[PDB]
Amino acid sequence: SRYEKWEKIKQHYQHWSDSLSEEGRGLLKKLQIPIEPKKDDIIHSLSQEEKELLKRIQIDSSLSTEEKEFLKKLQIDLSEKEKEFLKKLKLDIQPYDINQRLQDTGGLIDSPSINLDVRKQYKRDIQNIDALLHQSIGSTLYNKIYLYENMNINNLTATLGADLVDSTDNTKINRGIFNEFKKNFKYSISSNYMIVDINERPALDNERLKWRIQLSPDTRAGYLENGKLILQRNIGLEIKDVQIIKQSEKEYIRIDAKVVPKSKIDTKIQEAQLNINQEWNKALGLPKYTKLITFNVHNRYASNIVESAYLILNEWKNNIQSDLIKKVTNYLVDGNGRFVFTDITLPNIAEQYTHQDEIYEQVHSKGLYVPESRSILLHGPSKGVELRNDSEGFIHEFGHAVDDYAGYLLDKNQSDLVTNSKKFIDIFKEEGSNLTSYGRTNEAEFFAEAFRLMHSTDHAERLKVQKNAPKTFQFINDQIKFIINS
Ligand SMILES: Cc1cc(S(=O)(=O)N(CC(C)C)[C@@H](C(=O)NO)C(C)C)ccc1F
Ligand SMILES: [Zn+2]
Repeated sequence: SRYEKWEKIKQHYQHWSDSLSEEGRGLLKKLQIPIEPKKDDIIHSLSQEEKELLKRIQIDSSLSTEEKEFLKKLQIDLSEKEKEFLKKLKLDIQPYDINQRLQDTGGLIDSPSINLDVRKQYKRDIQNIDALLHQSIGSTLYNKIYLYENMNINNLTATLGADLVDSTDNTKINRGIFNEFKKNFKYSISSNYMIVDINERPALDNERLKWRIQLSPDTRAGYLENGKLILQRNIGLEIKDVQIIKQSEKEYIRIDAKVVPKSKIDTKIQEAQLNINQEWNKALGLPKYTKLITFNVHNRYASNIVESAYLILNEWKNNIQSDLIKKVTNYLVDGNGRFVFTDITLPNIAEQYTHQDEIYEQVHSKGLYVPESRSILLHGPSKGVELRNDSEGFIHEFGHAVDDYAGYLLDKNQSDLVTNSKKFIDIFKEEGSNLTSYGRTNEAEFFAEAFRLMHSTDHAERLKVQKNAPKTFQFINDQIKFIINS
């Protein structure tokens, strides 16, 4: 029975439940219900000058959907002063969310991406919760019960989430896309505390993923009221089957998964990382043991992050001249650079935060190039600006590395980016608004966008650059030939 199964699991944890202190209970509640910031408290902290800016800021021009929405709620009550202001206010509007801190950091909670005092608070709570979850599901119950988790598609990757629901009929799933999603999804990792239902729960808004999970005998867990279980963090899941199913006259994605030791999955990730480095060290003429490609993977869409990297690098190789690729990559390797493919947020990537002490200067986005570490960083799960796919965004980031190397060759001592040279600056104030909306941001991003579009698979997109921005077009080709001939 649905009910009998519930009472049985509750009984198994009954002693554990009664044994909880009020402090333990409050901790579990805080984990389930994050402490939101009070808009009252925020606005009261702002000066008079400041208060006014928020109302005048066009907020949707940047920040994440949640943050821009919350700020709008404050509004009723970008210039260089406007970005710097938001970059600081962003630090004050974050909810205290234990599961989110664990997900964002992939469990590396010492990452200096948040205020030291709050960082330690998260750490204490996490360590105490780990201590609460000490009783395993056991050898009797584990193969007699299923546990369930409804999930938003956008949580794994917001790229597929955009068009995975059939645009024609929203009650059905896009078959082709589903087949790709299914073929690259073989294993999953939970770095935070999964909160699962004992009995399957009817889907709510944007819950088209319905996980069915079998635990292992030694999977630690704790009963939560109203028929739920909290599972220990740091577990692995093997994807046993992905199917399209029909529930109450509508289609969903069944995900069957079995809990396995996380270390077993990390083994597969490190093997894959070893493999992809072997293949590309050869193809690029690098020393066999060069560490170039990093899989920084800790979350629920783990395997696709790995598989996506292979395709991204392949597109990168198919659309950019071999000599340019070899020249620039060797330069990055000379600076111990990396191609980092990850599902944790970029402020928690060492190749960024090592060179950025100020948290308000740390950036989370779909992609980044960090000159100080000669590294390209690509975040799988998130959505890009305006961008067709991750392959193109990678080419964009590689554009930044191209900018980097070109300016270096110009002046090997006190190196700079060519987009800081007087020639491109003037080119930019002329042709800076002739390409993508994001190309307008600055010289660097304009260069990178132009570089990207000049290497698009679509013919039309590369002539556009040659058409709408011929000076930029020629300038880039000049840098390319200059680099190759170096
Ligand atoms: C799709 C995708 C999206 C981005 S992005 O984060 O939106 N982006 C701009 C983007 C047009 C290329 C970032 C960027 O410039 N990185 O260096 C900005 C937001 C700092 C990065 C990689 C990608 F593959
Ligand atoms: Zn960029």
